[PDB]
Amino acid sequence: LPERVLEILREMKRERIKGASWLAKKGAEAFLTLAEELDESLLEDAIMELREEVVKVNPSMASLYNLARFIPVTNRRDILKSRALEFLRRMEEAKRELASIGAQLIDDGDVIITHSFSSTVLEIIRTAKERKKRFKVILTESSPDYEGLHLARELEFSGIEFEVITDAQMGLFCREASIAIVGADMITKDGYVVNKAGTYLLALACHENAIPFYVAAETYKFHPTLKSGDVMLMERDLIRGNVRIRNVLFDVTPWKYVRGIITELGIVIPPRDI
Amino acid sequence: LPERVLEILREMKRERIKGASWLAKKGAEAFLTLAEELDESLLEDAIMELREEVVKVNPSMASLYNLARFIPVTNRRDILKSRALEFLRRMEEAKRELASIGAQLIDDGDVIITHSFSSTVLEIIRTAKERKKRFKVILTESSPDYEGLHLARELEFSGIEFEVITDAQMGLFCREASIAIVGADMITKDGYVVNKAGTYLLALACHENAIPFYVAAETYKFHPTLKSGDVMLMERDLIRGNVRIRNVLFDVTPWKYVRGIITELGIVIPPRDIQ
Repeated sequence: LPERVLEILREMKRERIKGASWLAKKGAEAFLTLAEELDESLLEDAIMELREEVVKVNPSMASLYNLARFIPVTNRRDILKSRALEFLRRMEEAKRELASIGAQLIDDGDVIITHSFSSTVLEIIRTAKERKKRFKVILTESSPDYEGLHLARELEFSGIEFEVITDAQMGLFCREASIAIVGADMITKDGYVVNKAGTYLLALACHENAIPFYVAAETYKFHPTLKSGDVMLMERDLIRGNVRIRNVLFDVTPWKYVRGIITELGIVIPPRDI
Repeated sequence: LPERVLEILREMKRERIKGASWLAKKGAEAFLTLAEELDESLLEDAIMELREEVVKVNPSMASLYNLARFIPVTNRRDILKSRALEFLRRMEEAKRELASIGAQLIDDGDVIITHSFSSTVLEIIRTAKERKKRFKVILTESSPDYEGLHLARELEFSGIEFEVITDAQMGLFCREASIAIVGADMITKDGYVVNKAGTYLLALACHENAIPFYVAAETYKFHPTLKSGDVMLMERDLIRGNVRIRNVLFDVTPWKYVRGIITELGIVIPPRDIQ
């Protein structure tokens, strides 16, 4: 693979805050750069190679798997770039339509509890505010990279009322919330939700306290064939205080704890609506 | 109150690694100190005031409340001193006996998961290892003060195999565990367990995955009158980045997620045996 393609892949593997959305976009740019740098004579093999590499960046993200599958093995640069750009446009459209459907679900007076950082969830919240709905957000700092603090700074910029808590405090706070909205890295074929580690715990707490738990996920985050049991939960080396700490970054939440999945096509009920 | 006493009160207040047990000792030290600074005639009121200040250190720890009721309101220096030293003797004896019973519970091949730091849970683990039981421990770093790393340092000192995880990973790992053992800052009158924030989540995940959840709590950690709904959960200020973070340090776990409470008198079953 060309140097510029490898740079983008390293930039992707290096990301700790931005979520699936940003990562998928970078994956697309990786294919664009490939078509712009290689000879149409080596393109087909290079594409298969890049397909494998993009998915390996984070096997817990269905968006990367769907992106790779969407890209054809072609010897034509223009077709390769066109498919990559088309996938991006589809992502953007899916996100804004989902945000609209999500903002509609939110009620005035709501106290929304969420976890980790999701570009889609942030847009749902910003759209709700734009529509003049009053509400408050409870979010977690999200260890170990604290992508949650990024969400906090975004909500602050938008003038939205929020409260930050530690991950361990989710049980104490689901109670004060009227609804839970989290994002997703993958929706399995059998309807389970793969998302940031700890999402499962929030789901359990919210169920015991009767707080509707919703998941926001564009259809490009749905894996067409992988079932919950075979999901690969990516792990990243973590050292703090000179001590090695296990760091499985993603978890799995059973559908029985999920009210519904907010998609660009409407709110779907797992697992029957698949 | 005397300066020496007021200084111990401060020392207890800014402690965040060592838990209940340690605070209980400092509380006793406060009363022992009071007995060396005041005259018999001012002793009774001073004890009344210290009783209150000691409990204020952390209303989430029943050990402080029980320590306060153990120390009599008397004008007898020798009595005050004697009672404080007896409380200390009882704590040590309680911890040792509870450890022996807890270790007995552990089995070869266990993968024990725990949360936060508890000197009692630590002694249970050490006693089990000393009796040649083979096992591994999964523990959380415990945000935001990371007292969990203190546990890791101690387990390393003892040659015990362990793995550290972040609090949010507790659900992914109850799965690997065969048993869970956590400490407690208080066992309410109705059988609920007050402990480091996050214990409740561990309890929920382990119940979902059929992993026996045990709580280690000496009898002096049982509060005689406070019910779960009236518990005060202490909070400290916290800031990371330029963001203020809510930091409620303790939570409440219903008894229905607890297999049993390991005491120095044996393993009790909440809430029925908690009377």
